[PDB]
Parts: sequence; C-alpha cells; structure tokens
Amino acid sequence: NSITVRNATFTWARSDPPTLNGITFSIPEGALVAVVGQVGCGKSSLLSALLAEMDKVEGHVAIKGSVAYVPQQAWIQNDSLRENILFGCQLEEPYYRSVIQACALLPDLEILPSGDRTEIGEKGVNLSGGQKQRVSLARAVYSNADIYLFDDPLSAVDAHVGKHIFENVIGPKGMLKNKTRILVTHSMSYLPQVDVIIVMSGGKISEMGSYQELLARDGAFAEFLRTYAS
Ligand SMILES: Nc1ncnc2c1ncn2[C@@H]1O[C@H](COP(=O)(O)OP(=O)(O)OP(=O)(O)O)[C@@H](O)[C@H]1O
Ligand SMILES: [Mg+2]
Repeated sequence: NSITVRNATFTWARSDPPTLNGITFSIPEGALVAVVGQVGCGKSSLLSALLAEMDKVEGHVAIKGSVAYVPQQAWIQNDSLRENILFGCQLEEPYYRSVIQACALLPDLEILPSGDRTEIGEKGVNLSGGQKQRVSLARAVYSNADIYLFDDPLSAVDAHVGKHIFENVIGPKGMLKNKTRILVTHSMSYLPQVDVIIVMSGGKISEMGSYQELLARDGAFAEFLRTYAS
C-alpha cells in the first residue's frame, strides 16, 4: 500500500469540531481511486490531510513516496508558461513534449505569442479557466511523483478535452498508469473506470468498493449518483 490511514481525525481549527473524523482506508500502490460525495463533505480536506496540510488530532498516516497535487482551483505563477510547468525542475525531452501533448496544451501554445516562453499571470497573457487547468495538470505531471492527488481535475475543461486528459493522464492507458492516483470528482463520467470508489459524507467515509459493487448496494454511492453527481 502506498497510502495507509488508520482511524485518523484532522482539523483546520482546534477551536471547533474536526473536519475529518475516524478516517480509515488503504490504497494499493498503483491503484486509481475516486473520492466522491455531496458538496462540502470533505473531499478537498481529505487531500489536504494527505499533504500534511491539516492538523492530525489522532490516528496513523503512512505515505510511501513523493506526492503531486492538482488543486481544485488552478493557479498561475508570474512567470513563463514553461516555468509554470517546470516549477524548479530542468526541462528534459522528450518527457516535456509528452506532458505538453498529454495535457492538451498544443492548441493553447499555438495561439501564444512566444509559445511556452509566453509570460502568463500578472501583467502577462490572460489565460482562460480551461487553459489554467491544463497548465496546473502539466505542473503536477511534469514532477513525475509516485502519488497523484487530483482535486476534481476535469471540472474546468470541456468534455472533449476532459476525455483527452482522462485517457492520456489519469486512466489505465495514460502516462501515469503505474502511479497511485486519487481522483476527487463531482462527475459520474469516469467512475466505472476507476479501481475503487470512496464515498464521503459529513467528513467521514460512508462506504468503499468498485463502481459495480457500490451501485448494487443501493446505498450512499447510489444516492450520490441520483442526487449529487453533476
Ligand atoms: N484550505 C482550507 N483552509 C481552511 N479550511 C478549509 C480548506 N479547505 C477546506 N476547508 C474546510 O473544510 C470543510 C469541508 O470542506 P471541503 O472543501 O473539504 O469539502 P469538499 O467536499 O471538497 O467541497 P466541494 O464539493 O465544494 O469541493 C469546510 O468547512 C471548508 O471550509
Ligand atoms: Mg472540494
């Protein structure tokens, strides 16, 4: 297991009840695992907890290897698009080329005045929400971590681009097919294709299993599909 969490409780503020309570799960190395649940149920917080960005009140957390993150709202550094991807790393080919292609960046680069050397962020070219998201994906993919935490990574891109990113970056035929990948998503579109789904409610885990297992149970996952998925 690349991730092992045992009866773990995490807080953003000791003055109030913890946001995440009694979290217990293990993720096999190389698994693709979705995390779903009603808006506000604690999905982003779960990723923050794994990044050691919350305060662990109690419990056990063991994470094997490096961790990359694609946050829920993409952000841009004041620098070239290239440096927004490299983010401290040296540029290496053909890996860089593969990341550009996989993250659907070619159509964006093609209309930029200096391609990837274009200054983006403050006082530079004004990227769209979809463009920022593709840059954010590329930043994480380029770092070539062992574990990927994706916070609703297809929300800001259109359906066609989303399909490209799932196929080339996230899924079993993508370039990260050997990595552990945790996929928070509000969408049902790719849930049949993940290995395991973790359903959350109220800062706790309600149930875990495959798409087919959870669907048949007609419990929390079935309710997510009927009422919350969008
Ligand atoms: N970076 C942060 N700093 C402080 N509090 C946070 C942070 N991120 C989330 N929270 C808090 O955690 C609680 C659960 O919200 P969280 O954002 O984890 O839910 P979510 O399931 O990701 O919601 P959504 O479906 O809207 O993305 C909320 O009180 C929220 O304000
Ligand atoms: Mg969230």
